[PDB]
Amino acid sequence: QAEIKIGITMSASGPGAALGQPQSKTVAALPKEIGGEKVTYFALDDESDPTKAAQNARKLLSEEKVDVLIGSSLTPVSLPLIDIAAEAKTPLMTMAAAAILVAPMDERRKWVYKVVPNDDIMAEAIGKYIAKTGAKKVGYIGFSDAYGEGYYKVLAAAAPKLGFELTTHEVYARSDASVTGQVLKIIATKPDAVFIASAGTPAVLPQKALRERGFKGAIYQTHGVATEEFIKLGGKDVEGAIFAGEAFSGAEDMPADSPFRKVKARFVDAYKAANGGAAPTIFGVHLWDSMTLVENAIPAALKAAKPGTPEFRAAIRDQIEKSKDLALNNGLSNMTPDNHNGYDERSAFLIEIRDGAFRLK
Ligand SMILES: O=C(O)C(=O)c1ccccc1
Repeated sequence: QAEIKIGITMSASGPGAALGQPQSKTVAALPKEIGGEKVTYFALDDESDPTKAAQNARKLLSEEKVDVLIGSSLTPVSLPLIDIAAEAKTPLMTMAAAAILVAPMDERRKWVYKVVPNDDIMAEAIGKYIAKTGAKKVGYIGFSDAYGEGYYKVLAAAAPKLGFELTTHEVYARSDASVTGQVLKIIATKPDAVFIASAGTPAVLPQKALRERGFKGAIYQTHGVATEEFIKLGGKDVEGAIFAGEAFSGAEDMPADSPFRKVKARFVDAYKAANGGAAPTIFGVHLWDSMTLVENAIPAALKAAKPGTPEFRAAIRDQIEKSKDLALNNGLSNMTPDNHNGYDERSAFLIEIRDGAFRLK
């Protein structure tokens, strides 16, 4: 009989690498037995490319007949996987951020779960903070994709009532070498602050370009930057950046017995043991937390059916939907039939880069 099989596609190369590489390194830390059954992981790089991710998913689903699919790392790469997983009646744990991946619910997103808090929650929280600082004019640059646009649309809708105006809607593609034209346009609007909607190492470019061209005001980013690689590459230019993000990023500033510190230690300890003592970045935890949900669902699913059958996959899908009051590294998660993300505003923590580390603001 087939053991439990988990397929993973992640953006281990391409402009998503700072997200997918940590995920690739987390695979070796994942549990090799659950509910008394062996678990085998099949991990594939999708190169930050939606076409390759779809190919990976179809191979994992049709050839390996995986019980659960996990991925991808990025929103554009993950979007096509929704239909593929639903058609295959296989749960998909996406590791990307945009709300559209699971919300609003529909007959396909019934098959999809999402541990990273929906970007609209984060956008609302950062918008409120920006308003509180007294900023009245806020520049904007973000990725020309559904991740970036999810930030722009929520900020733009909230701006009027918050009491500031978005002075631009500049965009760039993740691999672009330059954003000089966009940054010059932003600077010409003489804003009080600038918002950047980006992720991974590409997020450094617009912030450095703004600083190099004389912008001295506040710069806000997103939880796409919550990797120490961003701090290292960005240096003094990213000092002081603020974003709305996850408990994981603020955990060192929470009480010692906080559940968030406990769930972080479990991940960090396992990751270090599998990776020669190297500390993980947050993006690996999106794989880890996804597997927490899957692991929690498997024992009940095993009472219903054997691994490798549609009935087992359906039981996993049914069970994750019932998960309640669960502290993940990503926040306090409560799944429902209509909410396959599981978070509210209590999941949004304001993070600041201070002295080269992520801190609670
Ligand atoms: O969703 C994405 O495209 C993305 O860049 C991201 C940002 C933060 C956490 C997970 C994915």
